[PDB]
Amino acid sequence: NVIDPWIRNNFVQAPGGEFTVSPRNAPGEILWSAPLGPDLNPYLSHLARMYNGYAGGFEVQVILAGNAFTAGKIIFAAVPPNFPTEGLSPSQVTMFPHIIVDVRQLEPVLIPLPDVRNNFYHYNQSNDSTIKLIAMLYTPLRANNAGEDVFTVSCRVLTRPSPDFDFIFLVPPTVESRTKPFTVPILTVEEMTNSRFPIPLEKLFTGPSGAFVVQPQNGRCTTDGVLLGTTQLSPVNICTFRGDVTHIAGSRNYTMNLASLNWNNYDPTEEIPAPLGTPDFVGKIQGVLTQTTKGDGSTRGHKATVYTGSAPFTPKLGSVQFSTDTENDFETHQNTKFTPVGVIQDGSTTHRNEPQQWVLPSYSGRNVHNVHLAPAVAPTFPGEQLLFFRSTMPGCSGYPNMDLDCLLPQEWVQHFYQEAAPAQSDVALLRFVNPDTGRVLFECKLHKSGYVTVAHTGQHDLVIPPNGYFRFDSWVNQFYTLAPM
Amino acid sequence: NVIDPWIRNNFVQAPGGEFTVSPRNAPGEILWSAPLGPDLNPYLSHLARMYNGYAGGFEVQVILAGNAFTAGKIIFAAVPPNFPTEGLSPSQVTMFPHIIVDVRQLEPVLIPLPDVRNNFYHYNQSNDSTIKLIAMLYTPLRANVFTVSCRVLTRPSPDFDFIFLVPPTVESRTKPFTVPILTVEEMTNSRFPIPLEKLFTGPSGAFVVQPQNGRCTTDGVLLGTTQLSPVNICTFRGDVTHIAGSRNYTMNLASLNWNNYDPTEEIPAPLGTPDFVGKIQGVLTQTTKGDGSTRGHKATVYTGSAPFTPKLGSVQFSTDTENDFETHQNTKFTPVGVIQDGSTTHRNEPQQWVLPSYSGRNVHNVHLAPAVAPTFPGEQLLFFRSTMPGCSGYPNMDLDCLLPQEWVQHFYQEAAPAQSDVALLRFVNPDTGRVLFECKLHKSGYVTVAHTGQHDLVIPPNGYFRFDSWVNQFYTLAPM
Amino acid sequence: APLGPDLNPYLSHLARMYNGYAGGFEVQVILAGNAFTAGKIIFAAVPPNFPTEGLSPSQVTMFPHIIVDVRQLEPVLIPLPDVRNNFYHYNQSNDSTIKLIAMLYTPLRANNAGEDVFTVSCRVLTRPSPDFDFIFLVPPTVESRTKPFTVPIL
Amino acid sequence: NVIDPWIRNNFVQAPGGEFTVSPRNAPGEILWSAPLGPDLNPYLSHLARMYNGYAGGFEVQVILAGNAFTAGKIIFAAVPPNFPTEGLSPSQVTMFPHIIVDVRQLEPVLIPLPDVRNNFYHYNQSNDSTIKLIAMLYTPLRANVFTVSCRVLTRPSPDFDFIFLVPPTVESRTKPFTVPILTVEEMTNSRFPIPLEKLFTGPSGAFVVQPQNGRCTTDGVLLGTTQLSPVNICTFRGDVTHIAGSRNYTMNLASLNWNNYDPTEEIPAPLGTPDFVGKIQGVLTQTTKGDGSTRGHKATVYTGSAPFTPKLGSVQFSTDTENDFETHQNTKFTPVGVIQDGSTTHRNEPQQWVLPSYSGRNVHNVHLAPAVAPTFPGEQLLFFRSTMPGCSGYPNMDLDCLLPQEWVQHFYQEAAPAQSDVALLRFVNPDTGRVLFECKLHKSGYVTVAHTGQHDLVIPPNGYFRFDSWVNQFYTLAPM
Amino acid sequence: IPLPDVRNNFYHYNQSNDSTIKLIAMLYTPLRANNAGEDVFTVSCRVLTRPSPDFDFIFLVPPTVESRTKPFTVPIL
Repeated sequence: NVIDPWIRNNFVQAPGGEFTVSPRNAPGEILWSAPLGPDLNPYLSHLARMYNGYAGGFEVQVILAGNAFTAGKIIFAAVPPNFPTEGLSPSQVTMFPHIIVDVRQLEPVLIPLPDVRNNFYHYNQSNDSTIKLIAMLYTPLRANNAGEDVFTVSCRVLTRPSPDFDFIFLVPPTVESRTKPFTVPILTVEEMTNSRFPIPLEKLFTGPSGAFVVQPQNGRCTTDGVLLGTTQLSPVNICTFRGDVTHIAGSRNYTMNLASLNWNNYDPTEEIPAPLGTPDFVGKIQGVLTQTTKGDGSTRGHKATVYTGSAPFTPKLGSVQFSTDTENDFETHQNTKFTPVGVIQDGSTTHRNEPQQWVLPSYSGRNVHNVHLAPAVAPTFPGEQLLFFRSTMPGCSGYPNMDLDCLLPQEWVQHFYQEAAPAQSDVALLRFVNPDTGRVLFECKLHKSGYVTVAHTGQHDLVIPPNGYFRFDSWVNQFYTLAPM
Repeated sequence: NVIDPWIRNNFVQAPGGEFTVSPRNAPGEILWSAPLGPDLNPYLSHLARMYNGYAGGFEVQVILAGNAFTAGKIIFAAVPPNFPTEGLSPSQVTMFPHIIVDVRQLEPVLIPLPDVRNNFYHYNQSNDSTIKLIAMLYTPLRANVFTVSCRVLTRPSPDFDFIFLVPPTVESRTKPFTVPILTVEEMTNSRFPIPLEKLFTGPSGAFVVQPQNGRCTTDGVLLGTTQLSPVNICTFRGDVTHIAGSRNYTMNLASLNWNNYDPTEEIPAPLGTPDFVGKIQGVLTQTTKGDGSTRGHKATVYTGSAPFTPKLGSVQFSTDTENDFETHQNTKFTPVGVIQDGSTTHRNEPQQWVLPSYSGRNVHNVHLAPAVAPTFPGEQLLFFRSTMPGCSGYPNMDLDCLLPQEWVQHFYQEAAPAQSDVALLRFVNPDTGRVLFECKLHKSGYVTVAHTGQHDLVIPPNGYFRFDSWVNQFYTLAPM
Repeated sequence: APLGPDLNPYLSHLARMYNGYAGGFEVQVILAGNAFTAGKIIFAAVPPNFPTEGLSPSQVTMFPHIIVDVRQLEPVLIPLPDVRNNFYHYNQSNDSTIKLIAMLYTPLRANNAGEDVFTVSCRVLTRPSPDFDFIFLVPPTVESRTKPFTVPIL
Repeated sequence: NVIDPWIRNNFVQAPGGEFTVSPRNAPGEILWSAPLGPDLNPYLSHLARMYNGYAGGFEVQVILAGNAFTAGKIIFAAVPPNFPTEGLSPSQVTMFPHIIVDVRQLEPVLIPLPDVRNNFYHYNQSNDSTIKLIAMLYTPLRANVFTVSCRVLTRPSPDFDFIFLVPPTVESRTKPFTVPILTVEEMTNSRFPIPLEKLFTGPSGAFVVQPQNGRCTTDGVLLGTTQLSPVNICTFRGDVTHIAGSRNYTMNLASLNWNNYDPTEEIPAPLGTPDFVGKIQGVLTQTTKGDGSTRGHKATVYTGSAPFTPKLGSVQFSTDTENDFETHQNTKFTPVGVIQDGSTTHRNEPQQWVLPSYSGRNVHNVHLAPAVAPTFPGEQLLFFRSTMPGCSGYPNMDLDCLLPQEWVQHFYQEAAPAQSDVALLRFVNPDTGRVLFECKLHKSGYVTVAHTGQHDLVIPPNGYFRFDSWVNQFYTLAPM
Repeated sequence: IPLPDVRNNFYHYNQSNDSTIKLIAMLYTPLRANNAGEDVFTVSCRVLTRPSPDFDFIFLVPPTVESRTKPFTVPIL
């Protein structure tokens, strides 16, 4: 009545019906499901969305492709939809309407699919609907040949409208624009950099969330790209210092009005805990302080030391002390720049003590507490353990606390800023598929709040294949339990 | 062969059916354009997405709404498609097929629309119609506030049908070349881990421009000494050897992961080495492999030195100490700022346009990514101006790189093969929403602009870059 | 392949002496394959200006088409529905109707101990349709031939 | 499409068709409830087992039997399904669709039962009907012993039929989690072969609870140092080595079958070793490998000693003799009773919450089954209180284990994967037929109870445990 | 305004929450009323409904219109 005959007298590839079989497969187990309905044909989908009324049945053709060596007989059938199908014996699937196909059948065959004749105008959108489709292997598939994983049989499904098909009601259609697919970068963790210090990461870590009070301020942003914490985007701006030193006339120290990445003067009047790229934990770190003369550009370099637990360290106010190996070389009010590389253990007897990563620094000095805190993290679904990024800073003089566990990868932040994706539910599902094996080694549990955890117990330096990408899949709920590794 | 009869017999409203007709409008001027065709009846438009061509006509209708207090006349007509309608009197409009209307009418009114059944297949991807509908203020309608409104109603002809069954358009799309939305102040140098401060243009004849850090394909194959992590550029990891009395350290190189480096690969160097001759005060850094006692002391590297041989596997570092860094430890050179400890020359180093000694001065750097120049003449290249730090002396700190380091990783995630040679990328400042400059980004992986001389490109640091399409290799920019 | 009267040598030589032209065709096809290699193949039709670059094999369902298994020993025939917008084509125009598409549906796991083995040959056959004709008569052309631009092979 | 006509035309008796109507019954009270549907006509009920849904109605009939000496009135009616019928006057009953009957009637009487043909599929697994039939004592029927009886007769509607063909329900059932019907006085400790004497609750913060004997999956994979045979816990089998003058014996360990133990496996220890630091007087026992002359002498083991290294393969035993047990014989430590030969501390040992030295004090116990605690808060764990013997001294003999050793083997024979996390297990004393306490058994393999403080759970020793179903992870017990 | 059209033909409780699609009064264009007056002609919006022609009742109960329990009043301190 209303459809052109090239649809009503043909077949069409499934939108998603794609499944293989294997000698590693076993009889009785499920293979492939589908809810039957008008959603199974792309042509009927697009020529259905513009309509509302709905009636009729379908027909399903099927086709395989198999060699002559592998022997197997296969089975599809129909089922009422609420029926629990978990560990059904293959022999009892006799009683449903069904057909058997041999695997070496070279020619396409068609499912019967008897109509219930309780049509009475379905509401054209309801997932609570009629028959589901079942894919199942009847026979053990002895499949004996000298090849390896060999003759993995492909399978396709075709649909067709029934002759008693129709639509009933007319309506202007919808526009339906589309969102972001929640892509993540596919690097190795050892390739991505630390987000609380400008160093590449080394390995993935997990451990109990009750062990430390975990709230840093570098590496804090939304899951859709609005600037939070003391976090900025350029990773070299983390923990560096730039500004105009004024000579304390006696010591190796200077008072420096802080400058930006591009030497813009620091504003103390923003809704921030600290300047962008401030060291967000107490430590002693020996990098190097440099200064470019504003007249000619005489590059000087002297190894410095910063003290994030010191009282003259005042980033929000606009002066931080630096103790270089030289006393007053860095001239008056020039472009003076500290770049850190590694932490030393000097001036302190304690060994493996600094930096102290789970305390907060003196941003406005020891006078005013750090304002505008991007909050701390703890697992809402209990028992699980937070995901750290353990690495090792360089150590020159002494034995410092080189264990650096950051919370975020820095490249992920710019990735998500270009994403700017609104979530579909709370907690995401990311897999470590090693593409050498094409298989998962571990999973995670990534909240929309901006932190991630796993249901694995104890401390674990996660040793991964360095060729490994990461595979986001889907959206989990707040109640899913991961499996331990 | 058949569509819905309810679609065919009755009319429907159109997305152009709206009018704000005031006396404050100027008389004799165009106030609505729309290409006629399938793109006007909406339920028909979605139903006609899937079908790829036309045979038939349409009938349109007009419905008006005003008061009995004003008096205006209004025209509708049809044109040739490519006909310029801009310089055009409202007088001469009526020579086209047309119908005038008053301001005070009740019934709907159709238009003739004279037909030649082309019986050809007006392809839906193309942008060409029979006509463009028009309206023009014929009598200027003064009265004594009020504004008049009019709408457009429509259906197809009875002798209209379709052609073919086609799958939905754009089901699969080639990576659409998502340019990052960043600014060059946010992006970093590809020859050193430093954020880019300015953007520079100039001649390629002034230098020999062939670096090796910042070289990759547009679809993601590892080229040059360019690698992924920005901090691995110009840092070193290996195993130093103690010189007996001097401040030097020859270092048997290793990987990022301190793996045993293989000199027998098809590579120019270890991935991350500097691609220029230079003297730089950095900090060599070492920790004990037993407990983890960190130590870092000011070191100087010389990439124009003969013991600097990364492709062979040794590299010289002149430190402030002489024997602090033990042999075969986690010894790691961290650069700090380029010095000018050579004579009194101003801005002599780093020699960014000469090549360093990867295999030493005996065997040249192998497997080299080639040089570039504006092959399309009349244009100048796009350099990314930097200025490296320094503690003592004034060396030539102006570092001009060619790519953003994050763009390499981003386009690796793209891994996109191109659709022509030259792309259309536009620096849009979203504060303005206006293009300061466009460019000619080539599918080899470099970019050129038709601007004259030396210019540090002063741009708003909130501005992003907006890629548009794929241009042929025969377009010249207008100069700024 | 661009479909047309150019696909048959007999129809080519018995067409060049004519000018008027109408009708459709039919296409038979035949393969030749052993029993070890498993694969299912697909031909279809397309409107000619359509860009066919990276099409998913599954969406080729929607065109008129047929599936053939690779171990099919017997010849089969393409449907090829006529557009019924004939109206006397000008008998020379390359801007013309349906192109032909060759595509593999299945991954062809093809596992055997031979090397590059059972490389399947394929042939295409044509046939005039029953509603075929010519319309106009003309003295033919001589059409002598040029050099094939051979080079030495040293 | 068709059923038996003899089923359709005539009536049938129902399993609810019985009544004991006395004047001794209270007037205005409910005396029969039954959900209406397919579950009432018996031959129809079995025939309707296989079919999965309904479309139609029923007709019911009533048949009464009493004397002409009493005078009573009786009501039947229909309700909403979820409607509470408890607080309900017999007066207001009649507002529902209903029919009253006398006490003195002969003919059968049908009920209206007003219908809305739902044309939906009332799933047979679900528990929901249209109504619940009811009866109520309307007039209290005094006379001058006698009791009145009434029965229910039934058939379906003529416009009733079925839907679908389905296989018999519950053909295949997942292991139904058969809890053993034992008592904890009958079950034994999982950390020592001793029968459990009491059941204990308390905080997990008082200790660190992570043993290794008594750890397995709920579906039967070998975990911890837990093994199968209960007597192999805390006994030893290997090859002793003579210390020259002391009472000690370092024993190169073997299996249960004296097989060569492999220290290179993915195991914490040999399966059956103690998982606590302790000093215990036992009896090392040896026989000759030539004739079979048995000898057994009192020995003392120290699982907090450094030569106790089962994962390495040596273990120290301090015997009453010095050289009686020959090297590389069938030498076997049989524990007898834990002593307190350490200072004067009261209840110091066995240190049941610390871990012993499997690989010595150099390498920790590997492949460890983790610790537990009530992750669902507000609850306390379930400890199995024991008291080990002793010959000299008073050590801390209170042994709290977490599983029954026979339950591990029984659930290995189950090998059952779970259906939710938390199960519903109830200690029913069949002397009472009443639950003293329930619990929250988690599919990891441990159990918790919402009870406060320290309590030795005084229970009848004839009581068994009754598993019910699978609860979600969000239920809190009421306290005892 | 038309809404989603569904039905559950057994019933819907009607003595419960039984919550369904709530109401949206949403401002599209800020409706400036360019004139000499300030906030003049306050634009009223009424709702004046009637049931759909398929709508109907099936079951009837005694009214019991009286009251709920304690409505969980709170101090306003």
